[PDB]
Amino acid sequence: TVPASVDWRKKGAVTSVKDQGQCGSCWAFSTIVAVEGINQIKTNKLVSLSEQELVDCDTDQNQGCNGGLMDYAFEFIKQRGGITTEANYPYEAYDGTCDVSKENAPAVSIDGHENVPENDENALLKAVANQPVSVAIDAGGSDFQFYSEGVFTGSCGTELDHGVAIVGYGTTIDGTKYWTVKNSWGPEWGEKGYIRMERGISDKEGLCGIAMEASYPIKKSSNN
Repeated sequence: TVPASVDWRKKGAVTSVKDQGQCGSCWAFSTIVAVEGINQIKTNKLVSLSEQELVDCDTDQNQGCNGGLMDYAFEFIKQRGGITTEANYPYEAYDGTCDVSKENAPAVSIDGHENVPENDENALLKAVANQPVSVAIDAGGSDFQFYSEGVFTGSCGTELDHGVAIVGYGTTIDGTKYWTVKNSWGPEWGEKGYIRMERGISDKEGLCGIAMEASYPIKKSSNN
């Protein structure tokens, strides 16, 4: 039994829309949206977290401004005992040297992470009903890039190249199912920084491949 609709922004689990600037750190922003979300859901306190810490310190595989993957970032946060706040380690859109002093001041911890069964929007829906979910999509096309309003229905391929996060779902009055996605291109893009993408389409992969690589953090205890 999943609700007809869920809007994590309205429920108070989503921070302001950020802009990653000229640094290929979408993976870090995608990861942080999910962690900021589960944290508020568990502790009832919305805390803005550090994408910069990931860029500078999560280097085993991820490459800071040269790209990375959300799954590796969740692993990093799990292993470091947490991620520090944005205030303590602010985003400067560049490849910085890991500031150990700030990295060792975690503010929010997670127990691990798990993946949503691939190409299954129903499984994805159940996951989103619980918390914001990190997802990868093909954002390399013009239709997606110049999206401004309404429910985006295409056109986009499925070659994954951008990490974002689903912060909700619903159905417009006209009957169009959608996913509410938080992008990292500033509040100036789309609907105040978000994009409503058609949900439950005829392709198992989802629109722009949104159902191909979805994952989320795990947090059982209510403290930090």
